[PDB]
Formats: sequence, structure tokens, C-alpha cells
Amino acid sequence: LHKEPATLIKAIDGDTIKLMYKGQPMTFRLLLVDTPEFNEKYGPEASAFTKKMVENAKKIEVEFDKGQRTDKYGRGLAYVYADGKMVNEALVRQGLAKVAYVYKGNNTHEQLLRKAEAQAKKEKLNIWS
Ligand SMILES: Cc1cn([C@H]2C[C@H](OP(=O)(O)O)[C@@H](COP(=O)(O)O)O2)c(=O)[nH]c1=O
Ligand SMILES: [Ca+2]
Repeated sequence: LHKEPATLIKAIDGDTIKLMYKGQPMTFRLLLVDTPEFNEKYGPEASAFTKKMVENAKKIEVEFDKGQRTDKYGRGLAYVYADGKMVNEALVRQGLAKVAYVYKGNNTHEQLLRKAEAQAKKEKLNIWS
């Protein structure tokens, strides 16, 4: 897989971000994770975590997987990086997202994220507390 450039348009919530990609505004949904909705427990914390991570970043990138690049809502499906750190993994490591929505053929980073989730669970962080 390979990283491509994007720029932040607006934080939305823990697992969706509005980015400009190839010059076009798009909502991206983070592959292989599920944050709580803003109205659920840890929802506000997830949103703030993602927001901080993408607003502080000098460089945003998106990485598509091998399979579908947009979902049925027209959201881009990618791993999103902030100054080289994957947001998807960072949410999971902090106990602010569960590994989820693992579809065959868009699951390149599945085991990386499951290792993060195991460590968040051992530490009893956030969702796992
Ligand atoms: C993460 C992801 C979500 N989706 C769809 C499945 C779910 O459909 P439903 O809307 O029918 O529940 C929805 C979950 O996204 P949200 O967690 O953003 O609601 O997005 C995909 O199709 N592919 C994906 O890779
Ligand atoms: Ca969600």
C-alpha cells in the first residue's frame, strides 16, 4: 500500500474526517475501526482525540487498501496518517475505538490494529475500563 497526500478540511467525529483528496472534498471513514457515536460513552473523547491528532498535524496522508475505496454512503475508506502516525491504530491503542468492520480484501492492517487493541485491553483503557 502507499500513502497519498490530503489536507484537513474539518474534524467530524472519532472515526470520520473531512479531507481534501486529489483536490476534492470528501468525508473519509477510518478502515477497520469503530469509535462510539458522539452521543455514546467515550464518543466525545474519541472525537476530541481524532480532532487533536489531525488539527495538530503538519502532514495528513491517506492510504487506501486493496479493495473498495468508497463505501455505500460515498465516504472514502482509508487508513489516515498524521505526521506519519496512523490515526486508526492510535484510536485503538488508546481504547477509544474497537477493531471492527474487517471486510475481506480491505484488511491489510488488521493484525497491527488487533495487537494495539490487545494492549489497550490489558491496560484497561477507556472503552476497556
Ligand atoms: C468501516 C466501514 C463501514 N462501512 C459501512 C458499514 C455500516 O453500514 P450501516 O450504515 O448499514 O450500519 C456503516 C458503519 O459506519 P459507521 O460506524 O460510521 O456508522 O458503514 C463499510 O461499508 N465499509 C467499511 O469499511
Ligand atoms: Ca462509529
